[PDB]
This record gives sequence, structure tokens and C-alpha cells, in this order.
Amino acid sequence: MVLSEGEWQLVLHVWAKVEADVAGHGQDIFIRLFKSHPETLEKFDRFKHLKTEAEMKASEDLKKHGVTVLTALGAILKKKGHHEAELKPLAQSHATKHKIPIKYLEFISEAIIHVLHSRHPGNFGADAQGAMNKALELFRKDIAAKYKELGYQG
Ligand code: HEM
Repeated sequence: MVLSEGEWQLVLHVWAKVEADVAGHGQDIFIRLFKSHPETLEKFDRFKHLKTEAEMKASEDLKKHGVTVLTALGAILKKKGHHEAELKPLAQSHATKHKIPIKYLEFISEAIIHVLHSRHPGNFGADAQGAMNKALELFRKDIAAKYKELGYQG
């Protein structure tokens, strides 16, 4: 699949807003993910002890992790589809070291859309959400293909 320049513009326009507060968006997204799909929390040995949203918000390590994740995702989105090089190491660590099923990538994609919808309604209307979903589907599709080449079905 391929996004048009118009769709990329919608994606990058709302992403520019997210970059005004990467740490904050990172926390909201992971808290949403962990609360909505608690099973994903078990994949993080560093955070699986967190019991409440309050503890999650107060975790300095979780906040730093969120920044690392969103920074990596932002770099991929800014490539506008030409992300082969960026995807290689990400696909290897998540398939081989962390063992993250494609299903879980769908869950975090849902969390990202939910947070952008809540925080940026004016810049995240129907068309913008469709563009973001398409960009994330492309990401998940290419990651899945790499998973297979690497020997991980998940
Ligand atoms: C938007 C998709 C995602 C991106 C861009 C992303 C990115 C990253 C990055 C850059 C790191 C640090 C470097 C590395 O280990 O490769 C990381 C670590 C990790 N990711 Fe992801 N990730 C994504 C989704 C997920 C999901 C859905 C899970 C599982 C629910 C997951 C689990 C992990 C784990 C367990 C680590 C190691 C954390 C640690 O122990 O420090 N990731 N991820």
C-alpha cells in the first residue's frame, strides 16, 4: 500500500503537535495501552510490577521509555514510507528479543489513535484519522513482512 502526499501531510501535521510534548504523549499512550490491554504489560519486565495508573504516571523509567518509543516512531513516519533501514533493527529486537505479536502492535496503534483523538480533535478529524490509520497499517504490514523473514510468525 502507498499513501498520497496529502495523507502524509495530515499525518505529519498532527505529529508536529505531538512533538510539542513527546514525554506527555508517551505517558498517555502507554497508560492507555496497559489499561485497555493489560496482557501487554506482561511483556515489559521493567514495568510489569506497576499496579495502578497512579504508579504508571509517577514512573520516571516509563516516561523515558515513552519518549524513546515515540521518537523512533516519529523518525519512521517522517520517512513517508521509505523506512526500510529504520525498520530493520526494530523488527529484529521485537521479534527476537521481546517477542511482540503483530496483535500487540495493533493494540498500541489503537492507543495512539485514541490519544490523538482526545488531545487533538481539531487536527484529528475523520480524514486525518484515516490517514494516520493508513500510516500505521503500512508500518504494521512492513514489520510483519520482516517478522517472517526473521523467522518469527507472531
Ligand atoms: C509503535 C510501535 C513500537 C515502536 C515504534 C517501538 C519501539 C521501541 C524502541 C525504540 C525500543 C527500544 C530499543 C529496542 O529494544 O529495540 C523498544 C523496546 C521495547 N518494546 Fe517496543 N515499540 C513498539 C511497540 C511495542 C509493543 C506493542 C510492545 C509490546 C506490548 C513493545 C515491547 C517492547 C519491549 C518489551 C521493549 C524493551 C523495553 C525495555 O526493557 O527497556 N514494543 N520499543
